[PDB]
Amino acid sequence: GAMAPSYRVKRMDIAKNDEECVVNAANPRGLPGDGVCKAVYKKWPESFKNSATPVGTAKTVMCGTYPVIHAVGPNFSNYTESEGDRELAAAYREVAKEVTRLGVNSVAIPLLSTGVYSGGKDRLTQSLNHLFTAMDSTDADVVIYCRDKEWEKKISEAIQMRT
Ligand SMILES: Cn1c(N)nc2ccccc21
Ligand SMILES: Cn1c(N)nc2ccccc21
Ligand SMILES: Cn1c(N)nc2ccccc21
Ligand SMILES: [Cl-]
Ligand SMILES: [Cl-]
Ligand SMILES: [Cl-]
Repeated sequence: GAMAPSYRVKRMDIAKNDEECVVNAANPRGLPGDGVCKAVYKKWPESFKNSATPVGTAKTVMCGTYPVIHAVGPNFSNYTESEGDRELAAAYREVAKEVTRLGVNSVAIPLLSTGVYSGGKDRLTQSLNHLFTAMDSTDADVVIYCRDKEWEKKISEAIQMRT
């Protein structure tokens, strides 16, 4: 575990993280995909061997000794708000189990279902709160990655609010 488990946010490519493992915002079929998923494919292509896994689950595949936790959030284009919300909460609970099993002291995480799977809606608060619900009981240092300068501010504010 980390000595004083924390949350942090960084606005940068998650493929250049400084943590002991990465969560991929995966598709169910283990395809190279777009956005975060394509950056993870470029950096850790070996981790996409048998990475396909259903919506609401996480599957870890090693790239060398570096763990890539493929977490499949729902595509809100296909899911109802209600069923989508349930699967998004579940994907994060499966991430917390994997981070715990691996015994890592740190993890790089994106906000699941906030990219092309958002169905166009702003889901910062919805996705971040499910991230907290899952990860609050883990003792890994969590480093949340985003692209948008204003999302970085909003995520930083939400972390500091609890401190
Ligand atoms: C959440 N997310 C994913 N998964 N891919 C992205 C690309 C750009 C911005 C945000 C993104
Ligand atoms: C930055 N950002 C992401 N990642 N998804 C969004 C949806 C609406 C507005 C802004 C959004
Ligand atoms: C496109 N993209 C990469 N490459 N890393 C990201 C982290 C968060 C959101 C979007 C991201
Ligand atoms: Cl960057
Ligand atoms: Cl997404
Ligand atoms: Cl973003």
